[PDB]
Amino acid sequence: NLVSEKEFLDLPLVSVAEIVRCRGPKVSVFPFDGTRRWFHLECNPQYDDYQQAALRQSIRILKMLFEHGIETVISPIFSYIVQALEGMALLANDEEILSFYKEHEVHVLFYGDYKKRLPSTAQGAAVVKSFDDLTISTSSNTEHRLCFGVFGNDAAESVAQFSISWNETHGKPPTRREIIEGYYGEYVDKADMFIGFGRFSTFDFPLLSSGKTSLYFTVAPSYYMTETTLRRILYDHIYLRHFRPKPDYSAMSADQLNVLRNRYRAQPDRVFGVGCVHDGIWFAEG
Amino acid sequence: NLVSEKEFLDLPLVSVAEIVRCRGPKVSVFPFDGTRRWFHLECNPQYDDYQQAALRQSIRILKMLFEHGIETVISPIFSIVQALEGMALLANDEEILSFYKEHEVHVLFYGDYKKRLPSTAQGAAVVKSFDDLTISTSSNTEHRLCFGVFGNDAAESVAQFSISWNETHGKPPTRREIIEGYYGEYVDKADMFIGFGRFSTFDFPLLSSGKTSLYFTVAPSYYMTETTLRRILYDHIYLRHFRPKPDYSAMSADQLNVLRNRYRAQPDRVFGVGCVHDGIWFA
Ligand SMILES: [Mg+2]
Ligand SMILES: [Mg+2]
Ligand SMILES: [Mg+2]
Ligand SMILES: [Mg+2]
Repeated sequence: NLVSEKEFLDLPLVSVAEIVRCRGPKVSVFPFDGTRRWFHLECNPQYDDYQQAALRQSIRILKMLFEHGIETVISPIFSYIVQALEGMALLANDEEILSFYKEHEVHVLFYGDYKKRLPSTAQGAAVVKSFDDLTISTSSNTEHRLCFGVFGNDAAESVAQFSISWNETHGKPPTRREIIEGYYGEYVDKADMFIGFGRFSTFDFPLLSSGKTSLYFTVAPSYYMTETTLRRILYDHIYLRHFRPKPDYSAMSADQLNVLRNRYRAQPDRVFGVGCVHDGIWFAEG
Repeated sequence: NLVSEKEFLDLPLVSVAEIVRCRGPKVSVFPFDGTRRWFHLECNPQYDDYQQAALRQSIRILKMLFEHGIETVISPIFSIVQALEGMALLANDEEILSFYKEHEVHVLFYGDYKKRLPSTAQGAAVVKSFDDLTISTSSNTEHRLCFGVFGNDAAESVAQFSISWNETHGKPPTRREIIEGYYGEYVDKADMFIGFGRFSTFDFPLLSSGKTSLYFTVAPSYYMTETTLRRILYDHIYLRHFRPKPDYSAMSADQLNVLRNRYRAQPDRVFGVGCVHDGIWFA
């Protein structure tokens, strides 16, 4: 599929979705991060509704990922709380997002230790109940999958308990496939990519990470994400992360090898991830 | 406790090791990547031995990591006959053994090698070597070195371990018990992962966290210098958790238009999106 970045970017949406459904990413993890900084810069914190402002951008981006062919999107939403709980509730009660789930035929699942960790209060109990009801009401949807992580960072103990019960009722240990399904609600393949923000770090997609998960870190908060940016990330994943023919130094020009060698020996301390702080804000050097 | 990067780079090693032992990283993951590219560029493929050349560099780096104050280093080594020759050297080579002793390193192995390695003699040998090396260095307690062999996905390992554990205890194991079970000894979550080239991470199951500082060098692992390592540590220790934390709520209007234009002018700046030059991916 000999294609240039610019060309990929100029391609019509439905053509990108098609490529994506053939070459992946099939599963993308995308935590909406830096929302606080985003709000203060792109909104009016004096009057604007933080909750709704955020919700709107979440829908816009989730829509964009799905229209580009991505089957499953994993999104950690919670890794003060009254407003943290109100935001979660909006994900299962807001009419605009519910319309979005229906229109795009999205099956919404939740993962994490939220049944235990959420406050044992009226507000906490409602959120938990809202989650279960949403998974049930959107269960007829089969076009896309959306997994929201709430306390979904350390699955060890959850997998241990799930496994013990499983073996008890089946007489044998669950396969990796069954374990994934037990934790997320449905089988999901290993993440093909994770789109982070700022400081290089990833989180909350337990059991789904592999050496094959392409990692990206945006400079600007997640809500600045545009279609062009997503397509540049997609192009890198599809055409560059596993570029073929694979390198065969054994047959590279002596001149090309020399430049390469000089580059490494001159900048042996060039490391992406090493940043600098300006006014309290961390910036990746490059 | 207020040191610029330039100052940190000029500190005596002993002072750096004292800062690391106090502020971390305590657990560092560092797979030695791009060694074949490194071998082709820095050695004479015609006469230098790949295994030896690589082992020397591996020893050199581990030494650097441990002398800088890092307590535990997790190093994924594999995930074919020559692959075993390299493993063999880890628990047999005269100089690396002297290393484990000199720097008092306790060596452990993790992953599903006991069931994935070739069901042969040479393979059965490796397994025994691993078990013996862990025993022979069990008195050392200054540093820990965990070698990952087929240590990519612990899902089924944890399931079977938990089911057996419930049978031998009548209770499910705690996270701590699961970690001890997979790695042999309890190990804290990784504080940093030092990668290479295309941004990706791997082989340190159950120990990743949002607090794990991720880094990706441009050049193969073996080009690492003391300066490179210190720049990673500095960033991790002083910048990744810098304080005071941002207060946009009280920032200057001028500064807001700065961050604002930066983010609006360059909407698509994404570290990880690279380019391939002559078949080589560059960030
Ligand atoms: Mg992020
Ligand atoms: Mg980050
Ligand atoms: Mg690496
Ligand atoms: Mg890599």
